[PDB]
Amino acid sequence: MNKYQAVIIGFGKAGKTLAVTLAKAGWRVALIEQSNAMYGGTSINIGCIPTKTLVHDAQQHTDFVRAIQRKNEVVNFLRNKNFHNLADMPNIDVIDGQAEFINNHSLRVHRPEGNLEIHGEKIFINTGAQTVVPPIPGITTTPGVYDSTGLLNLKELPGHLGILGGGYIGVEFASMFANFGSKVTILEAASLFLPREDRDIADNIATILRDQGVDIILNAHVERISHHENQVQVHSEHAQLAVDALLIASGRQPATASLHPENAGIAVNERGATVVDKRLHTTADNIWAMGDVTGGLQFTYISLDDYRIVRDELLGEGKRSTDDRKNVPYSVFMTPPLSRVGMTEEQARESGADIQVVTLPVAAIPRARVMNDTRGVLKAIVDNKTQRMLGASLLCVDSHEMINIVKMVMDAGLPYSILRDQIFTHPSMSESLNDLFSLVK
Amino acid sequence: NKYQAVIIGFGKAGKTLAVTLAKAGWRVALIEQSNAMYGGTSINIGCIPTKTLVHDAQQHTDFVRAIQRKNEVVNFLRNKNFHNLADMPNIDVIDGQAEFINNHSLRVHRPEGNLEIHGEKIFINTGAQTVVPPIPGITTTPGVYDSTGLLNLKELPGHLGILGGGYIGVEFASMFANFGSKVTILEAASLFLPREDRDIADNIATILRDQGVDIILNAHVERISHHENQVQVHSEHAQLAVDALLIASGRQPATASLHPENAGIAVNERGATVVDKRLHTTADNIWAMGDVTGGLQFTYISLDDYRIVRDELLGEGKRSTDDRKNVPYSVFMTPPLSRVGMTEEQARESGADIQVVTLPVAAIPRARVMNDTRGVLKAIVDNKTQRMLGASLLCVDSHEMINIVKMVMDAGLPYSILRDQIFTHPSMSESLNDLFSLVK
Ligand SMILES: Cc1cc2nc3c(=O)[nH]c(=O)nc-3n(C[C@H](O)[C@H](O)[C@H](O)COP(=O)(O)OP(=O)(O)OC[C@H]3O[C@@H](n4cnc5c(N)ncnc54)[C@H](O)[C@@H]3O)c2cc1C
Ligand SMILES: Cc1cc2nc3c(=O)[nH]c(=O)nc-3n(C[C@H](O)[C@H](O)[C@H](O)COP(=O)(O)OP(=O)(O)OC[C@H]3O[C@@H](n4cnc5c(N)ncnc54)[C@H](O)[C@@H]3O)c2cc1C
Ligand SMILES: [Cl-]
Ligand SMILES: [Cu+2]
Ligand SMILES: [Cu+2]
Ligand SMILES: [Cu+2]
Ligand SMILES: [Cu+2]
Ligand SMILES: [Cu+2]
Ligand SMILES: [Cu+2]
Ligand SMILES: [Cu+2]
Ligand SMILES: [Cu+2]
Ligand SMILES: [Cu+2]
Ligand SMILES: [Cu+2]
Ligand SMILES: [Cu+2]
Ligand SMILES: [Cu+2]
Ligand SMILES: [Cu+2]
Ligand SMILES: [Cu+2]
Ligand SMILES: [Cu+2]
Ligand SMILES: [Cu+2]
Ligand SMILES: [Cu+2]
Ligand SMILES: [Cu+2]
Ligand SMILES: [Cu+2]
Ligand SMILES: [Cu+2]
Ligand SMILES: [Cu+2]
Ligand SMILES: [Cu+2]
Ligand SMILES: [Cu+2]
Ligand SMILES: [Cu+2]
Ligand SMILES: [Cu+2]
Ligand SMILES: [Cu+2]
Ligand SMILES: [Cu+2]
Repeated sequence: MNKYQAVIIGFGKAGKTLAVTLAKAGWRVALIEQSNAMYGGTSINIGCIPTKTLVHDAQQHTDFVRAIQRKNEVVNFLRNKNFHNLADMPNIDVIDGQAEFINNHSLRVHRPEGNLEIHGEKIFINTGAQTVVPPIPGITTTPGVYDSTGLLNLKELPGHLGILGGGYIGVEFASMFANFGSKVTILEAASLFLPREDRDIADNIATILRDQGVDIILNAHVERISHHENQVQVHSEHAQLAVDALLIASGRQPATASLHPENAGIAVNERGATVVDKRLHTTADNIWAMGDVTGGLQFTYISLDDYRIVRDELLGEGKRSTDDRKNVPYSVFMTPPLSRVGMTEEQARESGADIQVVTLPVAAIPRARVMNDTRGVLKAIVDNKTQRMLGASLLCVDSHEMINIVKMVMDAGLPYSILRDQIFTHPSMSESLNDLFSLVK
Repeated sequence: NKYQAVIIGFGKAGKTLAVTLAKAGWRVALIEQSNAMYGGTSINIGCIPTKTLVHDAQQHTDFVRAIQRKNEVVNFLRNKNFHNLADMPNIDVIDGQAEFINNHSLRVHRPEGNLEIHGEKIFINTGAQTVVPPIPGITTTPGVYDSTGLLNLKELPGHLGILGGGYIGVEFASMFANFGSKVTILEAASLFLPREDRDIADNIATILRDQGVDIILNAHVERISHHENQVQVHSEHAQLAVDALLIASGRQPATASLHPENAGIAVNERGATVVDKRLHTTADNIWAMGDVTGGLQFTYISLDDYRIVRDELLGEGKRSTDDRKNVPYSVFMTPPLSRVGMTEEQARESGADIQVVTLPVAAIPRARVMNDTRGVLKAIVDNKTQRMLGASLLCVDSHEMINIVKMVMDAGLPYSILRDQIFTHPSMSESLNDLFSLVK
């Protein structure tokens, strides 16, 4: 329509949160989304919410197609709620269409009927990531291969599942589909399995997946993909494997090519990420970038923290930055889920500091036996001089909530004794930390 | 023999104290009453067997299969707790019912041989016992059990009757309702969960009533009898018939068979041993940890009782029960209600300027992932201090989020720390980002 004070390109976590925050503050906000099936962002329709809903159903060995529609019931519900939480505000114009830069102030919104041109004093890039297609001849043509999004729309369960890549998201589908009763083949082009984790953990994670029917093929370079008999045929040299479905889990790159950021002076790196400082500023004046287009850690909470820094600049209270980020936690959602904070044993032993590595098997946690899943391990690293914890690797059920307890103490600089001498709930898995830091000597 | 330390009972504090004193070089001797009580009340009757059944109920698993899986996890952990005690050569876990004859010695009435043990320091850990109100017929009526008997039932009852709206009665009411059995709670009070917020108890009630649980307040239970295949609870001008009856009347400390006057410990009213801050006994070299203190009946409190005694015997200085601040608790219904600190009425009565924030669980996306959007989130912030005085977490995995809440109040940090904290996603703990964003 007219000029906007705030224009945000994309319905991601940071964008939709900044939208109401500025609309509540009185700004004339306009959010542009390129697909009417992704209101709410990648987390709700593609990534976190749909996959985690399928995993939980797979934990109970639920029928696959019955669980897929239960995923559609939650996503279609939360997509409409996230759209109406913006559209029902008079200060917000949820414009549909694909945005493209012309100026540092003007944009072109592509819609099939006709284009629009939107102006903004402060524009905010938040377009997320896109699937990385490896340069393997035959993926774009073979009808049986799938992306992460394309896999979450299968009509029924495939018997044999091939995964391209040994990344974190790939292992999530490897454990999810195995729990659905399906032979999963993982294919990573690396010598070690999960090279960014301790081999103690990487081994233990691999034995869990092996017993549920997931074989791990390492240092594999596939050369061509085709369909020869109603099955996706992946063809390596002197090694050929057929699957009823193939999933690409080779990573996600920042989606900026279709945005053409060079016109607004916005610079990008080789992967396509918009260059950004500590205050979420790009090369262009009065234009920000939040989310996976930063090229940083692709987590929903990392994107929401980007909103925190942006909000603390436009609405006052001083200014914060990405430099405030330390001991960032993450978790990979298999069963049992692996949650991680701080450093690894290999990082601590290399540093040279006097450390003490404590290990507690999950089978020694009575609550883990209450939940009928005693698999996993618990490992933590303690600095012997400062008494603080440098890291942890919690491989157990409900590790995604215990990880935030150890993460809180590490940022508070408190010693390991805090978690050891702490009154927890019973029976629980937070109290598992009571026994883990008792092994310290 | 001549033992430097003697612990009466296999409870959580004495189980850990015996293995701790062993690693220090003490001659420890733990006396245990029953053969089926290794590891204590928690392993065999308490938290572990009950919430093992609660996990299986939310899946609506066949009832007789859940009892079997319980009977095999209570068997594993019982064997272990004996192993960790017998693996230490310094410990001699003696079986028998111990009895006090004087300060420095004990007699255990055991069939193998009645035998007298002297100890340098005696640590009472006999736990608690379920006492039952003197209702006529509760003596000898078929189909009437307490928490222990109800755990070993053959097949699921058609209609279960609960005498008591207490926390342990609500756990069994939710657990048995999820198995397909109609539950009837008979509460003698005008209130449902009187120690709870008016906000919280109504949600718990609606959640229970939606699963076919009838919370009958002001229940006049006069006599109990048995007639025609069923237990009949005589009432006011009528009587109601249930297939099985659970007693949820609270547990009294187990200080009776000890005959503890011979040692000289002053027993209070309710039978609990009188105890100071360092858990000291009126006898100079006796101690009492666990439920015999008369305090909160939690397994995690007994472990803290252990830490207090360990800090006294081998620890530097002394640490007291006055350090215990913001003790949390969780009722393991579905969804579990976990709570720390004060409620809205306790905060309003204290005379502080408070603000109440409430986030329904339907707004937590992780609740949809777990297929349980029931419950409510509630916390109270003090405007004078910007701190949190209490939180009511009625949701799935609430027994794990409340520990994050308690540690912030323990270290005593402002509410803005949980509001701006980077939590994992998707998870339940991250709703604290949204809960404390409602504070103005
Ligand atoms: C399979 C999978 C699983 C994941 N699991 C987890 C997990 O368990 N935990 C976790 O923390 N994170 C997880 N993530 C990551 C998480 O989904 C994202 O990193 C997070 O949502 C960040 O999104 P964003 O804020 O960058 O915006 P996004 O939601 O990623 O995207 C912004 C929006 O911009 C739109 N857009 C793109 N290009 C244009 C254009 N040219 N014009 C207009 N609009 C455009 C997109 O359509 C999108 O709606 C997962 C991701 C995937 C793919
Ligand atoms: C149904 C139920 C559910 C519960 N749920 C929870 C929960 O969710 N969370 C929680 O925190 N707590 C819970 N509790 C409470 C918890 O089980 C106990 O309060 C806790 O274990 C107390 O431990 P303790 O240190 O007092 O030792 P106890 O375990 O109570 O010690 C008792 C032991 O002493 C022995 N003994 C007694 N008298 C003698 C004697 N004269 N000679 C020798 N040995 C003797 C007994 O045989 C027994 O082995 C629950 C309790 C029950 C009954
Ligand atoms: Cl990855
Ligand atoms: Cu979200
Ligand atoms: Cu299984
Ligand atoms: Cu609508
Ligand atoms: Cu300008
Ligand atoms: Cu091709
Ligand atoms: Cu096959
Ligand atoms: Cu090649
Ligand atoms: Cu074909
Ligand atoms: Cu060759
Ligand atoms: Cu283009
Ligand atoms: Cu700048
Ligand atoms: Cu870090
Ligand atoms: Cu489970
Ligand atoms: Cu235990
Ligand atoms: Cu249900
Ligand atoms: Cu052993
Ligand atoms: Cu003496
Ligand atoms: Cu006798
Ligand atoms: Cu003698
Ligand atoms: Cu009936
Ligand atoms: Cu009356
Ligand atoms: Cu009759
Ligand atoms: Cu009358
Ligand atoms: Cu009558
Ligand atoms: Cu006697
Ligand atoms: Cu003293
Ligand atoms: Cu579930």
